[PDB]
Amino acid sequence: NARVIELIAAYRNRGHLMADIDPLRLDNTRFRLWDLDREFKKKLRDILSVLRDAYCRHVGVEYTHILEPEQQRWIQERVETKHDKPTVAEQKYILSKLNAAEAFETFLQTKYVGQKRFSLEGAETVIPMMDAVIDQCAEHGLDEVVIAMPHRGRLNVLANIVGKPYSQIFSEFDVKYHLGATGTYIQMFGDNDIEVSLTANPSHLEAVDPVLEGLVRAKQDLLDTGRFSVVPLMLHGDAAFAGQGVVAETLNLALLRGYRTGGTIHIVVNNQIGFTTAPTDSRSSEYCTDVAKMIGAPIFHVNGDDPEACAWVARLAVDFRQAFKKDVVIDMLCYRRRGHNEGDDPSMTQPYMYDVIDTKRGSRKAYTEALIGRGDISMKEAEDALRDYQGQLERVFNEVRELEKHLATAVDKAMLQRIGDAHLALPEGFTVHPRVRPVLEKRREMAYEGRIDWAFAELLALGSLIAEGKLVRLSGQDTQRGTFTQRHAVIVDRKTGEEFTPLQLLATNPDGTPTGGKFLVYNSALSEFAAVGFEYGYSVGNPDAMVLWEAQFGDFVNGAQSIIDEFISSGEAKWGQLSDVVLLLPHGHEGQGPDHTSGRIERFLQLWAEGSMTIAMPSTPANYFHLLRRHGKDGIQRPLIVFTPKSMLRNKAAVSDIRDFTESKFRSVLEEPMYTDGEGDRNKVTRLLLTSGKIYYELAARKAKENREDVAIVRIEQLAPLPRRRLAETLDRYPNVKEKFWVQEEPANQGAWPSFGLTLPEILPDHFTGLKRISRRAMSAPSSGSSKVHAVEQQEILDTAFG
Amino acid sequence: KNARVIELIAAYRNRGHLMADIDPLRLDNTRFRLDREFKVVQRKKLRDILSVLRDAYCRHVGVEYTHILEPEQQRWIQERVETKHDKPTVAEQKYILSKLNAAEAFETFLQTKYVGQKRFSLEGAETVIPMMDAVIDQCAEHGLDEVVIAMPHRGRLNVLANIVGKPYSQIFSEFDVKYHLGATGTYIQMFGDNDIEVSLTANPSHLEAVDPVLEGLVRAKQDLLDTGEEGSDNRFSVVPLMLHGDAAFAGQGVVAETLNLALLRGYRTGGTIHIVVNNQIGFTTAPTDSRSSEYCTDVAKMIGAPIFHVNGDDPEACAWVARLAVDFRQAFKKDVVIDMLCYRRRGHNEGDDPSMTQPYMYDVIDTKRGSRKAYTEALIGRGDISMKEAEDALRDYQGQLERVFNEVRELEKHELATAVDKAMLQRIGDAHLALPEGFTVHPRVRPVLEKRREMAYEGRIDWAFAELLALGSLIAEGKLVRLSGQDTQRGTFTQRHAVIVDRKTGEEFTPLQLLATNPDGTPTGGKFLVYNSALSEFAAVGFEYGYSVGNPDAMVLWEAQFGDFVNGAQSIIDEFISSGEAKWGQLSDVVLLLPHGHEGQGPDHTSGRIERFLQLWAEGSMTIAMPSTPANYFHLLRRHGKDGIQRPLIVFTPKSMLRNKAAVSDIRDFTESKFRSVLEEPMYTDGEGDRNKVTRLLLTSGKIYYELAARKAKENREDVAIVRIEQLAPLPRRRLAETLDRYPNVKEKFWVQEEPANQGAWPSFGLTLPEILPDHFTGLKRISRRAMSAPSSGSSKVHAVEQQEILDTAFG
Ligand SMILES: Cc1ncc(C[n+]2c([C@H](C)O)sc(CCOP(=O)(O)OP(=O)(O)O)c2C)c(N)n1
Ligand SMILES: Cc1ncc(C[n+]2c([C@H](C)O)sc(CCOP(=O)(O)OP(=O)(O)O)c2C)c(N)n1
Ligand SMILES: [Ca+2]
Ligand SMILES: [Ca+2]
Ligand SMILES: [Mg+2]
Ligand SMILES: [Mg+2]
Repeated sequence: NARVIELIAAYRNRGHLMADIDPLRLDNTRFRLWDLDREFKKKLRDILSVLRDAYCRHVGVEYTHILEPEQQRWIQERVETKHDKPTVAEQKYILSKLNAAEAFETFLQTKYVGQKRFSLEGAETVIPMMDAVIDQCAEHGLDEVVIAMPHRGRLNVLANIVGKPYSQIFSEFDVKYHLGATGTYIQMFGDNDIEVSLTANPSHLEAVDPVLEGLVRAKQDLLDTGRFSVVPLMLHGDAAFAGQGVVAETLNLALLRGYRTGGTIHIVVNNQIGFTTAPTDSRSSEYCTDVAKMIGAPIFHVNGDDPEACAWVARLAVDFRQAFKKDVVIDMLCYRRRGHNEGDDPSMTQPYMYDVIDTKRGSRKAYTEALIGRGDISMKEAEDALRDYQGQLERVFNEVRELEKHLATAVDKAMLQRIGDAHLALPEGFTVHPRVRPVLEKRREMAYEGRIDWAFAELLALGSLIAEGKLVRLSGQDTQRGTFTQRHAVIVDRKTGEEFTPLQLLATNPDGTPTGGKFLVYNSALSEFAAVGFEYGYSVGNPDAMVLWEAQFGDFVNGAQSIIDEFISSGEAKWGQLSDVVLLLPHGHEGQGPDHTSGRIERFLQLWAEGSMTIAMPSTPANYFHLLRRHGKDGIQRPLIVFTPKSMLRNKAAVSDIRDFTESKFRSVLEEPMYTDGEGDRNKVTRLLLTSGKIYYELAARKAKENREDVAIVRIEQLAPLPRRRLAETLDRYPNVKEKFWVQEEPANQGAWPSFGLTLPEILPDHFTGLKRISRRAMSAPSSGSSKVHAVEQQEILDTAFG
Repeated sequence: KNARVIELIAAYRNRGHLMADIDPLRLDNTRFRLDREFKVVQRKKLRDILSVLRDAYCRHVGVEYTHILEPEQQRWIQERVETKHDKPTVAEQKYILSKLNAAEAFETFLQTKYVGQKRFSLEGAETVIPMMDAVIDQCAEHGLDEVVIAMPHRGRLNVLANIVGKPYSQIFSEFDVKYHLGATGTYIQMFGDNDIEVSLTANPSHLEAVDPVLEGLVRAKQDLLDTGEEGSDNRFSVVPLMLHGDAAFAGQGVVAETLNLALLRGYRTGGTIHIVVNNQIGFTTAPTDSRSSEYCTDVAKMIGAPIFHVNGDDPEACAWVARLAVDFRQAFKKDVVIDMLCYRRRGHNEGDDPSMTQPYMYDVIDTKRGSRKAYTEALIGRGDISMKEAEDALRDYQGQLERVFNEVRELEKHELATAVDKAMLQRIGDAHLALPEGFTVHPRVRPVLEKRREMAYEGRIDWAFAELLALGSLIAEGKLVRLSGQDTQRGTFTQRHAVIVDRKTGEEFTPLQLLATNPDGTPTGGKFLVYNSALSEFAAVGFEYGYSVGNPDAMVLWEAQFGDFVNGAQSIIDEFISSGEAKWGQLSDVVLLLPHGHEGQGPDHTSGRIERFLQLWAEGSMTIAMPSTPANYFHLLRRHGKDGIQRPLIVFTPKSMLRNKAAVSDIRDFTESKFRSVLEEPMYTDGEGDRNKVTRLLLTSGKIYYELAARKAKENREDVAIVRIEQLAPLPRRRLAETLDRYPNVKEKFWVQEEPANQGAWPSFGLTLPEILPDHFTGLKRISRRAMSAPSSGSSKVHAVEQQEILDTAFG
């Protein structure tokens, strides 16, 4: 009886190593008491039969790694029971899905050339599997299923899952393998319907994974679900799932209050190959899905030649996700019938795999034959299924044949005061930390008396948008408090730890009615790639939301370079996909080293093309306030890249008056206040210094010290698109200028000079011919490691500018 | 009856760690909420079985091992953890105490002497010093050669003084970059007669980015010692010791990517010892906002690594677990993870009052005495040391505190031809046909082998063979050549065949490996290491960079599938490759091969982003090239391997140009030439072309030369000359000036490129060329694709119209 308990556990824990999951059976070595009629606390023979049928057939179940005992028991109870065999109607429906999938693959490989790399041949069982996921989500009465996938079988998914007509898919035939889509799934045997959408993606495998999560979360927030009535269905390749780090980063978001989507259904199209590379060179684990153990997700390894087991596992996966709001991974073992592309004979690199693959008949033929052998379908019914295949193959050829034949951002002072007062409108019994208390009181003072600092200006911009009814999502590393202890968007009760969000009071009107707005502010995980991916995705999911991601320091945003390059900077031109995502990048030379100095302005300026992004480096709190309000209210979906301050947050010269918020607008170009408001004479100016950011204050302090009336400092607040007209009109007001200099803190090969030094004399030749540069010398790093070297270099720039 | 006992044993083994007293702060208040003999074959009283299970799984060590698929590994851990362990000797306890004394004294000095050092404080986590000491001592006990450490900034200088053994005079000299520099030392056993080398690798502030770099460096050192995967012995005598933070370990994707390399034939280092300094905080962020798993180390389950969660206030358990981790790694050549639960005594940096965001954690922390005082007190309670001995431990603490204050005070008072012979070419050609007895060549690979023998003897050498001629000749000269990347053995474009596969057995054959043996039969000292990489960019590039640091005499090449995917490794490019030399004095000779070219395959199969590498470049940091001929690529690789200078090389390599019949080279280009940074048209250097007829000069780089040359030939345009810039960085100023001076009647000059106006070489050349050579490039104009937000159009129809528009503009 003790040997039985240890045997039951052996099947539950390790039974999946004996499971018949590989349709190619490449591993020969894989499968290599007599008192069975004795009753145990059920007869041993009946215990072993249940254990073999549940754990050693076409499904390999991995679940004993799960720490929650209720989750282990849930799987156990559903897997260790005598399952009701599918009805002939359900079997015929699965067969019709295989018929449609294989007829689409036959057409693709016959009608067009160069389509072999998109081939789903050897993996057509993923179509009835995805169909069962979506149908089971419809059965749960859910609202939408959003899909992210690589290029393999994407057009088959468009036709047989999303339900896109052939006329739309094969219109002016590629970019079609990277575009988004929307459709409606209607249940076959049920009375429910569900929305099905496919998100756009680059060729960069797995990069879309966090983008899907953000998009689904934005949709869930709009529907007020999380319920979690919007389901992410994420498809993968076996080599990419095990090798791409973004997979682990996206899994790590699955249960976070700021990023959870109530569980993702993962489908790995495990064709046991990655171009020419064997699994043994692609991963250090038994399974390509072993990374999912990181969050204790249940994993089901299923034989891709058994579409009934695949459909059953898909439905069980949806039920688990609904019950525990956690990720489920389906590892579908299949094969890639043809080579990776046109110039590939896969027996050059994988002779053994492809000698076995050459003897394989399709999943459709195998399933049709297995249904005859089992006596589930008659010869007429098998013949009718073959008619259905031919008819489906004819329809796509025929339908395609017919296709071929044919605003003010200023707020009222009462708005500033309301946001100010909100910082003191504390809940009953709330204990503020003694060091947070002066920050709340100073904000009430600033709101009524002026000298508004950068940190408060940001909250005035965000707070006024929430008051106007906008959803504001703000996140990043330690973003609630702020890296530089300046934000305090969330304050923590000194005795209970209860969080209080002052800006959330602006979601309610003075009369007590909701504005429709909301403030969602989170501390992110220590991720850049997945967090930026998520935020980009969130802005796509809800175009009406104000979405801001904040880097700890701009220097760490290179960890999210694939998102910047493949989605943010180029998604609009490539896919017509629009994003209003904001990236806040703390930037500035202060002597803290090459990883706490630059958000790499030069790289964002290099990526920029007409109307793709807005790139700014504001120097005043009011200009930042108007930049965020213009972004949220301009009705245009364009990413905004902001180079934000660090020490300039506390510079007492970098403060703004209430009138700058109430009676002004965003200024792309800024002159010195002595010329616009003071008694300064523009006609005395012979040298013009053009700059951006905090170095203005150091240049202005030096000018004041030596009383240099012959020098003027002009700031370019909007770096991209270049404010050509505002720039020209500003410089025209200084007629006696004999020399012009672009002054920057960044090395010569960095900052704005590489692009401005080439663009400014071309766009404005009567103004910038002969433009010279004052900067740090060109460097292989964003700065020196020494704060002593930094300090000498900073002084050398100021001395050169006034020499 | 005994079924409730078998179920109890399994429950403690599987889930005991969930009840183990691992948190020294005890923040979770919900966490912790007989005399009959049983068969276990041995007969033990139920009380004795339960006491063994409680001590093993529910004390100060939480053991996670039942997830391991190998039964022998599960049994090994079980046998060592479920035994009545011999308590450490008073001498061993006093030695652990002396390590805590030294660690805490270093920390107290660091906060008192200098300002702005709070962010690198190890207070609340000093137990990592006797833990690291036990790792290194246990590696010395196994007679290993070296322990190579990678870590973030927290406790770095303490590790330098108390682990690496660097003197204070060296540590606080010209006192920051010191928290990022590499170091080397010798660890000498206290209680033994063994010694071991201890080194610390350089790293940026980018947490976890150094993880694959450490692996690459260790692997290079193992290959040099002929230990491990490419060695005669299975000792893997160089041990990676990788330190982490709890928030970074769970959130950074490079962790999973590096763990995925642990057992790969091309990347394994025989197991890494991981130490997570789990201070249960990440700046102001709580674990519940940093991970979706019970533990920060749950990612390590991915490779079935054993995980030990240990209480940082128990340095005995920490030392014991460290020694067990080294023994497991030696027995199974697999990763071990130590999750050391501790706390961060101070705020994250100066000014930070941590009770603002974590009031509860920091009210508990304020009541906590140090790990040192805790261990001194716990030894008194156990009766292991007397009151006098406890007072001497406090005097050893004061003496250590005085020594560092005094030592630093005293410090302040005092302060080649690349051409080969035709016989070399022929030998590499013949090697492609020198097949092992019984080997079956796939019928489609056989002509490639026969064509390479014909190329070596008769010329018209293509790009793919030229690469193997450079690599093969270096191996023949005694150089180690490491080449890897996605499908690099065969080649993405089916052009390489560095490894060929037996049609019947699947056995691999490497033709270039025959060149590691001289014609007499003696070894050359060279070797060819060629691998297919995992589907990773960040970890694979990190690894290859690290490998070139570990063996500066090796030729290390990493090949991107397409240059477009190298942005996945941007942190390595930015933080190590382009800038490691200027920041840390750390040198790398790593080569990046990036398939590049506009051919209508879309924005992710077109560009390796030349403009970004050119933007990163600064005098003497990297070499950036886009060769147009096979012989020039051959001489570029040979120059790089033989220059005696450690500097990264970035090569933009071809795709369709691999099979362009005009892009072939003669034997004389390999045997009687050198690398040419600037190339003229052969009609001027070898033909009957007249340079004086030229009025328009087109400056270009790469495959567009052939299209421009074909158009010139078609219209017989004697008035137009095409000059190629093969070396993009550093700009070949002298060669470029001398070349253009040979065309006196030139009235207009154009930089012609395939890439959009905001991409390619134009953003830097358009600004630098008129400045570096004003008498030659004043008035230089651009012919290119329009500026774009992506590297190209998604349409091959649009690409084709744009390609023709460039050629027509160049000859209009
Ligand atoms: C991040 C990134 N790095 C590399 C590539 C290049 N790349 C591809 C092409 C050439 O673009 S396909 C491919 C192998 C895919 O292996 P898998 O996951 O087993 O799938 P499959 O069997 O369904 O194909 C790679 C490696 C990429 N797309 N993205
Ligand atoms: C990749 C990347 N993204 C962000 C940062 C910024 N950054 C740091 C500074 C300000 O640069 S420290 C830090 C928190 C570290 O948390 P941990 O791992 O729990 O450790 P600890 O408790 O031992 O400190 C972060 C998040 C970084 N360095 N690298
Ligand atoms: Ca907008
Ligand atoms: Ca070199
Ligand atoms: Mg695959
Ligand atoms: Mg930490």
